[PDB]
Amino acid sequence: GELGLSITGLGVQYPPYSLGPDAIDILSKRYHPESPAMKKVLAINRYTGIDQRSSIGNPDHPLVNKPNPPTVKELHEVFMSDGVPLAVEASRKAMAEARLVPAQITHMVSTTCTDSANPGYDHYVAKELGLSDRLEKVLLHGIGCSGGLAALRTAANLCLGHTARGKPARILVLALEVSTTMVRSELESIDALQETRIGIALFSDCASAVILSNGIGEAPGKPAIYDLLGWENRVIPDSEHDLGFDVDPMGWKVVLSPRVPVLAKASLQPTYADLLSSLQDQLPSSYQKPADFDWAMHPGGATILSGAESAMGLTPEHMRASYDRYINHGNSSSATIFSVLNRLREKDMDALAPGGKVKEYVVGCAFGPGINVEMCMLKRRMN
Amino acid sequence: GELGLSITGLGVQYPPYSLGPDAIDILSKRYHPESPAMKKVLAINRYTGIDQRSSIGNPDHPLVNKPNPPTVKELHEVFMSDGVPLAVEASRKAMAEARLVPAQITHMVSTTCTDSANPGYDHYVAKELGLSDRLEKVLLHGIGCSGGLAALRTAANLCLGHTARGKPARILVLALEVSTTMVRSELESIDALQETRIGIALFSDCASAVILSNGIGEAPGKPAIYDLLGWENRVIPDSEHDLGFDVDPMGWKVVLSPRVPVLAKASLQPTYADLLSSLQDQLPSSYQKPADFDWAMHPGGATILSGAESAMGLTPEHMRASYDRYINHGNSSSATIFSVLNRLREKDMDALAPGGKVKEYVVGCAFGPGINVEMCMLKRRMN
Repeated sequence: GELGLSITGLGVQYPPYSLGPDAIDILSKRYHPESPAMKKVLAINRYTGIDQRSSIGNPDHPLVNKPNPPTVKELHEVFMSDGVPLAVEASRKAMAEARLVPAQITHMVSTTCTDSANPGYDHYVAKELGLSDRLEKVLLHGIGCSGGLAALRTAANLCLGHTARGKPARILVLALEVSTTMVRSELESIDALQETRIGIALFSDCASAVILSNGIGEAPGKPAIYDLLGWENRVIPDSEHDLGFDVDPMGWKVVLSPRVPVLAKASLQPTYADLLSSLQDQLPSSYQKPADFDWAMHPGGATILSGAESAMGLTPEHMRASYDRYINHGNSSSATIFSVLNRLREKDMDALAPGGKVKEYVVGCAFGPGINVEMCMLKRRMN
Repeated sequence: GELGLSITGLGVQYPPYSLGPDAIDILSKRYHPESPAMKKVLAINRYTGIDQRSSIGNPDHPLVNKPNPPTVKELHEVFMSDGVPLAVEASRKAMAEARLVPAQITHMVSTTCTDSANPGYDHYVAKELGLSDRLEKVLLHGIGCSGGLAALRTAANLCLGHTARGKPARILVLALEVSTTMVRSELESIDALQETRIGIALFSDCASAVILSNGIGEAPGKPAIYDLLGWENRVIPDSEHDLGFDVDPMGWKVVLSPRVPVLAKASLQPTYADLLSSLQDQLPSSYQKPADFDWAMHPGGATILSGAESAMGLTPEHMRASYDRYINHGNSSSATIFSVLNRLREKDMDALAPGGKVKEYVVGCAFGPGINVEMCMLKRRMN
């Protein structure tokens, strides 16, 4: 009946010398001769609908300007020196809005696809935040772009695990991604292979975090931003070779087929229907069809956004925070998700879907490698 | 009070060449001329007390006979090619014992430190097994050796999340590690850097699985192997640099300080006390002191087992299953533990710590990077 799940805090931290413009990889393309496959990447780059890409540094950064592309190990160092502190910060903010002190946190569910370490990057955030030594941690791998909502769903079950025993649960949900440092890697592949490869044109850096509470022993008033009502997750069969992030001495090589937008669009109607199938009577009749909702969509391609607005019959305004993030920060893989949710609850209320009706019910949506599809139903609290 | 969590199946799958003799890495010096630090590792190799060591190949395998060490990309290939069939077989055997049909598996939790992938390797495993499309997967990263027990603990929480919601839960808990393929990477470090580095003398290849059940939708007949009663987990402070696996162009580099065994030893007593105190009211008088239980220790180092014997006041036989796996297979990272538990309930129960006395209660225990400590309490259903 009542799950008692709520996001009680959200925080985002994009790196500062962000906004690597458009002249960006046009400029770093100074490590390769002119070639017609390269030219095409530069061309497509101009109509991704992205204006600025948030990044841990500028096209001048040392790591990006070695005679060679940085090795996977050189990536790990900058992931730590520049990536982690975004993660620490995003968490402080989230914990501040949730009015929680380090000691109250029970689990941590983190994700990333742009690092590999033992101990994982999560250990280090926890360390600096001073979380308990008795904390329960989960670092998700293998999922890339769908990572935010996966971590959220896993946080949910986990919270509920503690609800079973009667224990308060405050799960820090962490996403950190640093992809822009892999520009040189992607530039070599475009040069050597002569395939176009649109990966460099889309990905960016960010960290974001939410606190998920199971409501047991919650601070008086029990004040949350979103309640978490339900979630649906699924894997599209025989679609491994369409989308992926293969390990490499230079980090990870992007895999993307012509089929991805179609499979991504086609998934929405059945997945949506299953989200609502398991939620009837719980929501009012004014929230039945996709347009009755606000849509926290993970962007990661203009084509994916417009794909949705056609398939589900939405306006761009329904995904107003999705566009806002995409245009001004790029596709920050698993970390864009919460970055959208936090943005949605601000001043976006104006550019909003209909005449001017802010929707009480919000559907989170996302996909990534494997082609996993993730979707969740949220209830925004009207102040 | 009654968690109703139970291990209803188990399965282990070692590679074909498994038995890798001690001569292996000695003769694998068709690649380096003798050096001081190298002589010292080949010596330590013969002090580990490991008889045989499990490997997906023999010393002549093509991957480890190239002019250079294989790249991390090349490791992945053979991880897919030779590691996955192991995880599939392991999982198949666990489900068979559990008398479970693919469509019944509601969650999957997997671990590995010897691969990175998108989609991650647990996707290919689910496909091969014909698992559901609405399967919720967790691929754990960053935790090396304590992976087995961490995945158990995580599955435990997941099981209860479903319990809180009145749903059945049947979770495939899986550990796959292929470490012998990194022999050339480590061998090069030993030579190039002239430092000891013992990893190459310890690690091995294995896949192990377990089915954790939440009991809902199960008949009260419910035959099981172990009931899961409780769990403690902790991070030892300021010990990140003692255990680890660093990402490298040629895979992952071992970090293994001489401090490691010492810190392990010193965590045993306190963590056991925390475990027992949450469960003492639930246990009989005859299971109260470390020596009263059987001990599913994760080996990797003989010092851990000898350290545990005196730290807690045990005899080697108290952990007879640990020795059997260490001696005959080496240290298979996160895959060893479930193998220790599988072997434990066989006719290993004839080297019982005291007389004809198999113990009804077994404490599982495992150390890993970050210096993570995992301990759990099992109830062996005595037929």
